[PDB]
Amino acid sequence: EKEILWNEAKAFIAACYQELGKAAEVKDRLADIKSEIDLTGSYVHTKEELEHGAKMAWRNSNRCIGRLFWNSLNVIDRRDVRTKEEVRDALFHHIETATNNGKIRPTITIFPPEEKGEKQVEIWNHQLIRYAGYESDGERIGDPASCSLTAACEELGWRGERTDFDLLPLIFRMKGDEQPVWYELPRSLVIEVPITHPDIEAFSDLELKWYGVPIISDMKLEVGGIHYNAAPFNGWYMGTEIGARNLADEKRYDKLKKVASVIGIAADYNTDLWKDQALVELNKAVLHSYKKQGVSIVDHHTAASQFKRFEEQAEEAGRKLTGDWTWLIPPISPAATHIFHRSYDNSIVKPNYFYQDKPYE
Amino acid sequence: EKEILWNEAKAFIAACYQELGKAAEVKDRLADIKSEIDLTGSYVHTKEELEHGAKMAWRNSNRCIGRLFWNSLNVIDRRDVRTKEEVRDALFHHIETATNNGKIRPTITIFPPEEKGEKQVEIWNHQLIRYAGYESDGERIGDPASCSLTAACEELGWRGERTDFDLLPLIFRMKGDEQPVWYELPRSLVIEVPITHPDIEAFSDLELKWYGVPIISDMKLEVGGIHYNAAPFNGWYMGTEIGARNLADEKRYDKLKKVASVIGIAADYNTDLWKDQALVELNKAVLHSYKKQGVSIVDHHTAASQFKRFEEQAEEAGRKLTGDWTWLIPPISPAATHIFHRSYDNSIVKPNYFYQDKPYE
Ligand code: HEM
Ligand code: HEM
Ligand SMILES: N/C(=N/c1cccc(CO[C@@H]2CCNC2)c1)c1cccs1
Ligand SMILES: N/C(=N/c1cccc(CO[C@@H]2CCNC2)c1)c1cccs1
Ligand SMILES: C[C@H](O)[C@H](O)[C@H]1CNc2nc(N)[nH]c(=O)c2N1
Ligand SMILES: C[C@H](O)[C@H](O)[C@H]1CNc2nc(N)[nH]c(=O)c2N1
Ligand SMILES: [Cl-]
Ligand SMILES: [Cl-]
Repeated sequence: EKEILWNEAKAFIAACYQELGKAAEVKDRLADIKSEIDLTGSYVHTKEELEHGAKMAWRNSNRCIGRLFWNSLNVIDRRDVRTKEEVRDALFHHIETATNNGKIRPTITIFPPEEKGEKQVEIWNHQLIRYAGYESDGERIGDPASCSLTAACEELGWRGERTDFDLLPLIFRMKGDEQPVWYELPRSLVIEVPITHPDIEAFSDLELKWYGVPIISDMKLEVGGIHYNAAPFNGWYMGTEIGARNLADEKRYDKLKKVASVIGIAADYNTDLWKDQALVELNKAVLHSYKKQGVSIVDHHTAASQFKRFEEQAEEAGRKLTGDWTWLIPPISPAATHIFHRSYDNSIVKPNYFYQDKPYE
Repeated sequence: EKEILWNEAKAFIAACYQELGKAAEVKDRLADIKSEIDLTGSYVHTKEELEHGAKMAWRNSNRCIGRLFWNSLNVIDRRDVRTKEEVRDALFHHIETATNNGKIRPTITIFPPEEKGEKQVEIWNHQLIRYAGYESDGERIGDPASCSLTAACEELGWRGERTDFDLLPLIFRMKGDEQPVWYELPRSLVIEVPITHPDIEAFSDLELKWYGVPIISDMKLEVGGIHYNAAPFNGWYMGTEIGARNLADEKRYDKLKKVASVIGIAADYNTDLWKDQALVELNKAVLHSYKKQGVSIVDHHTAASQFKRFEEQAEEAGRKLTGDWTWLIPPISPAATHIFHRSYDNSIVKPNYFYQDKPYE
């Protein structure tokens, strides 16, 4: 067990210190770690290792198109938290600093790691900011992707107003406790963007909106054998995530038919390509709405260009590039991006972010 | 060598006869084949085996979304040809019968197979009907994908008029001959569709058009160890092939900027999603134009629905399904199809159609 930890530690420190220009400080740091592992059963990252490890992990995320700015990640070290009030305020602070009045800072807050595979902090939220979902005999409300977590929260004394956009509470469980606590979100901390169209005034009749900052809070950060199961991170949205998936998928908000209505086209014939046309106008609306409000967002064409630069930067730096083609291509006009026309190695490189099992369900 | 042939033969005949309800006739047919191989070094398919083998090959084509109608394939047995006039007239006939006045019949014409890996007939065309491409100091004309074949044809005494839509000649080489012959296509045999838009009259200013029937003529059909290197096949187009790739790719006709102009939108900002909007209108134009002229075509939504039925038909029949996710998803709105949201096994099953090296280049 402390063998696999030692092995990953050797690989990580060598690479991390190499990139940081600290290649000479390796042996003595690896020395201390080997002792610390022998005596304690684990080791503790320096602030520098942790910060860079979180950046390397983003860089190795095969499914991420926004990796160009991996080195500008804002890393918050909250390994000091011991109380649920401390966790809550850390999460509250993350939302505030990442939002930054709309000029979103890509940020990660890092909580204490697993000890013996035992979690210190266990976050139930998929994202820190997400809408509830309800299904009750034919009546479908909100975000269906949140149906299971919502039912779980309502098992704990929470109650949603049952709008299509109920903000889910923060819900996490501390080590020792049998149940998670939940805290309602302060509305003043959550930026939302109402969806309007630049040309079509009737688009507002849909009363669509989305939240400003996507903060993934259910993935495990792995850095040199250390498992930070609780390390919520954020960037800004690519418009397609909202307009082509969240609001378009039949198993999500399923709004394409209503979009077709308000833009004045029939939704009767496949050969009219009404879904395609609705997707374009909806995605135009999303980008326009975020930019009009001053909330950071990127379109899929610009993002692909940035990713091309990331590919170029990688080869120039002598690093192997890895990627998941199936996730890197945007869900609209993917053949209009260079991504579609080349292949990527889907090998896993650590440090990285990983899926982990949900405590609920 | 006759070991691998015998092995593939055993696997094929057993499966083919099983599907045909002729499972009892297997041993005696396998008997004759084993003798025929021993004495001759190869074996000859019955008409029934060949017809069904060609259908099974289509069914096993992982990259094909149109596989629902695999069993309705029109198979033409031209293993009898010996002369280049016979080949030419066979190819001429294929075009005519497949076109069928616009009501396209999915058809394959099968020529004599390789003997000792030696080709009887060697087709140079990618498709029987395709446009030439020219590149001469900054001057780019026609289809760039045809640049190498065009130069090759012009090395043989052919000369194109250098329009953007020069019909390439049929070009193939007979066994024994050192050079291929080429035959100009009779215009009366080639249906073309001028591209118009249902709502936007200015779209005709682009003077776009495409050919009616895509007839792939450079792939090898493999059936039970027998290599039919020359077996051109056709179906009808999925609109996206023309509107989202052939006319949209920068390395093809690259028409999106001009489409944006004629539909009256700016092509200046990525966030306007002008490429996405142009793709939709161009693809609407393509579908409308084919249907208006009475030439068979399918949109990507309908095609995906048909493919879903193919998936259902396959499981119901107890057959494993194989597919290439990266090719099955349409290049526009793929997330609007069920294909995007499931995975496919990309295993190779024979019989099948395979790539083979180009004689030119
Ligand atoms: C800066 C702006 C960013 C943009 C525009 C961006 C874009 C994207 C997009 C569009 C996806 C696909 C998500 C989906 O389809 O559900 C993605 C996946 C991902 N991104 Fe990023 N990203 C950004 C920043 C970050 C940051 C800061 C991290 C973490 C340090 C990160 C790590 C990931 C990971 C781990 C995934 C895959 C999640 C999964 O497998 O489900 N990205 N990114
Ligand atoms: C009936 C109408 C048909 C439709 C709508 C259809 C649709 C498609 C499409 C859209 C592709 C992708 C082509 C590309 O992206 O370049 C494809 C690939 C393919 N189709 Fe079909 N197809 C049809 C009939 C057939 C037939 C009759 C055959 C042969 C018996 C066939 C075998 C294949 C093969 C082998 C490929 C892959 C070619 C490659 O790997 O480059 N299909 N099909
Ligand atoms: N733009 C983003 N979009 C996403 C990035 C990663 C994941 C997700 C949502 O998670 C997937 C949705 C369904 N399965 C996992 C969204 C980011 C969130 C945090 C940093 S970038
Ligand atoms: N619809 C079609 N489209 C295609 C199907 C298969 C292949 C192609 C074109 O070949 C690819 C284009 C570039 N590489 C190979 C087009 C068909 C042609 C013949 C039967 S169906
Ligand atoms: C690299 C990638 O495999 C390549 O660009 C593929 C992607 N999927 C495709 N799918 C289809 N139908 N046709 C294509 O030409 C391609 N190109
Ligand atoms: C089956 C397939 O892998 C799945 O639907 C994937 C495809 N590519 C994707 N790409 C992104 N960015 N996001 C997704 O949710 C998916 N879904
Ligand atoms: Cl999201
Ligand atoms: Cl084509």
